[PDB]
Amino acid sequence: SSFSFGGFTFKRTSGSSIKREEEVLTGNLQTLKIRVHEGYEEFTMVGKRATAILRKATRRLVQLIVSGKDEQSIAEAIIVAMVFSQEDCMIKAVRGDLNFVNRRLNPMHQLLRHFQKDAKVLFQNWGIEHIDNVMGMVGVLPDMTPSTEMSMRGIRVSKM
Ligand SMILES: CC1([C@@H](CC(=O)O)Nc2nc(-c3c[nH]c4ncc(F)cc34)ncc2F)CCC1
Repeated sequence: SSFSFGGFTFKRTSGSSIKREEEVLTGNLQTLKIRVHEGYEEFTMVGKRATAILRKATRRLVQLIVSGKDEQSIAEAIIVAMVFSQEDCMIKAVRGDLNFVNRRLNPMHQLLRHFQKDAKVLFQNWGIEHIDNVMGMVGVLPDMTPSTEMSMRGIRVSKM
């Protein structure tokens, strides 16, 4: 049971979820109704220029291991994973002048379209964490600089 989202083919490799229609608040205090997936799941994300392993719980990204052609491809996959995770810090990153969702249309696609234009606020607001040894995997900073000390929460970059 494969599906498509933001240019990526997702395939659930483990777990399951049930859905619940829920109301969430953006950074502009706008209410959006989203279909929340409850449960722990593991996916493969296959795109034309990046691939990834995503592990998520209800509105929480546990870990994302990304591989890709370059910084832009990888960032593109990171944006989709973050939006897909349904995390509240991703929702709270929708803010400021003109940044309102036009509310039958799917709000997940609307959130994606919003962050694809500029993921600067999404990437800042996400948070950063210290990393462990794990080699062949590097941390990535909000501005896409690689680091061996720190990375955005749960985000790891693997070599192609
Ligand atoms: C078109 C999307 C989504 C719409 C929906 O919820 O039915 N479609 C699917 N999501 C998930 C699915 C499974 N687990 C999920 N966790 C979060 C999440 F946003 C979606 C899922 N599984 C299968 C889907 F077809 C919007 C993101 C892809």
